[PDB]
Amino acid sequence: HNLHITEKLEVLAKAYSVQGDKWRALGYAKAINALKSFHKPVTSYQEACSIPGIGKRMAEKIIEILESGHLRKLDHISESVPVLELFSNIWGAGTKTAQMWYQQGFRSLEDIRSQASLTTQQAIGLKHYSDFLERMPREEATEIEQTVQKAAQAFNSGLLCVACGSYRRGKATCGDVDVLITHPDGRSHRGIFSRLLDSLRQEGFLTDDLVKGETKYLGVCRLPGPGRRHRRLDIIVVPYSEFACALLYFTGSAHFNRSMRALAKTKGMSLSEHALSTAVGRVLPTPTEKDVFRLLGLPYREPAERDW
DNA sequence: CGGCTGTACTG
DNA sequence: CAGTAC
DNA sequence: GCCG
Ligand SMILES: Nc1ncnc2c1ncn2[C@@H]1O[C@H](COP(=O)(O)NP(=O)(O)OP(=O)(O)O)[C@@H](O)[C@H]1O
Ligand SMILES: [Mn+2]
Ligand SMILES: [Mn+2]
Ligand SMILES: [Mn+2]
Ligand code: NA
Repeated sequence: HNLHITEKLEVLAKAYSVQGDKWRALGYAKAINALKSFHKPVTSYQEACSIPGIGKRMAEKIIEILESGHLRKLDHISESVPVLELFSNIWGAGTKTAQMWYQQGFRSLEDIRSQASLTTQQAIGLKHYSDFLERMPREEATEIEQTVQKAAQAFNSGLLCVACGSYRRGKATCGDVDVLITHPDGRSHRGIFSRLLDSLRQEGFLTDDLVKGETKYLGVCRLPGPGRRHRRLDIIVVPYSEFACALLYFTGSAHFNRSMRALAKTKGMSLSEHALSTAVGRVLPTPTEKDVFRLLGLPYREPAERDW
């Protein structure tokens, strides 16, 4: 993991990200995910271009870090960037909102609180600003999953509730909990969603709602008792017929999903949380996750092997 | 030159 | 729709 | 940014 170059790149990568240059930030993200994986630290400016994810521009930049010791572009990073990052860490506010607030003269969360116009979601994000920057211990994610499962299985004991995301990928900490809910009978998943949230809300577990769709919920919960933080909770309810693809999707990682979906498109297919399809298409049968891998000509990967 | 994943709330 | 998010 |  020879990475004294990456450190300086990530500063630039972050800068592009918060300023909304998502594609350049994407290039940097992949160039960096590479350097933290090359066996022996990079030596030659040719050793660079001989790596997947690094080209003429990135290579010559790496050659500036090694040779010179520091990259000059860093010195041209707008001074607004730290403030933009602060604002964009409010849930529900992205690059465009942060830049607008910044143009309006706002510089601190006190400025936002007192003077900014906030959406319903942003007001919740700001209230829980600190909490939402903390990742929870794996054990707390378990407790949250079980709270949801216990409350759901009370409408129907056959309902499957499974924590996906970083949890299923085996991480020691989780930014939130992602709970996928279904029923193996392909039908009992219906007419449950709204009742579930109502009971979780009734028992004081759900504290705030961010997004409420027909089959997806993004919100905020807090386990009972002292010393508890507010945690983000996302729930989706899917018909059993879509279980494997939904599980695959909601497990990720995000970068893994993107790569897998890109691959599917090259093979004349389309992959979503609903189905693996032939391009516009026929829905290919995917009873299990393994079926999706096999249809794409891929060796199966355990969730921990998908942590990209 | 131009895609870089595919989907779904909010207002 | 643009913006934000999973 | 990267790559085809
Ligand atoms: N941009 C995306 N494209 C495709 N799938 C995504 C994307 N973003 C999130 N997902 C899927 O939704 C799941 C939850 O997204 P999350 O935003 O919850 N990220 P996750 O990996 O769980 O990490 P932390 O909660 O511990 O920070 C991800 O693991 C992916 O499986
Ligand atoms: Mn998550
Ligand atoms: Mn999530
Ligand atoms: Mn709190
Ligand atoms: Na945000």
